[PDB]
Amino acid sequence: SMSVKKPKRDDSKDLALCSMILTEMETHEDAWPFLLPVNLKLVPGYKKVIKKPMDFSTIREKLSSGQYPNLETFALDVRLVFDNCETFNEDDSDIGRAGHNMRKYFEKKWTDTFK
Repeated sequence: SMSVKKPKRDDSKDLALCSMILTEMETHEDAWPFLLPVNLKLVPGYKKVIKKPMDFSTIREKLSSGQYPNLETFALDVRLVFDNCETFNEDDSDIGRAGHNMRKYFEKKWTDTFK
C-alpha cells in the first residue's frame, strides 16, 4: 500500500531473457505453424473465429519496440499463440501436436528462467 512495498525483485534482465526464450521458440523444429501470422485472406474461418491472432514474429516485433510493459504480458501473448492453435486445430493433426509440444517447451523454459 502507500509507502509499504515488498522487496524489489530485479527485473533489469527480463527483456534480454524473454528475447532468449523467444529465440529458442523460433528455432524449434515444430515452430513452423507459429512463425508468421495466419493469412486471414487464405484461411477460411480464421478471421471470424480467432478474436486475437498472435504469432512469434508479432511477439518479436512487440518485444523489440517496447510494447511489453512487463514479463507477464509477454507470457500472455506466447500462451495466446497456443490457445489460438488449440481453438482452430484438432489435437490429432500435425499443427495440433506442434502446439502442444511448443507450449510444453515454453512453460519449462519459463519456470527454469524465472521461478
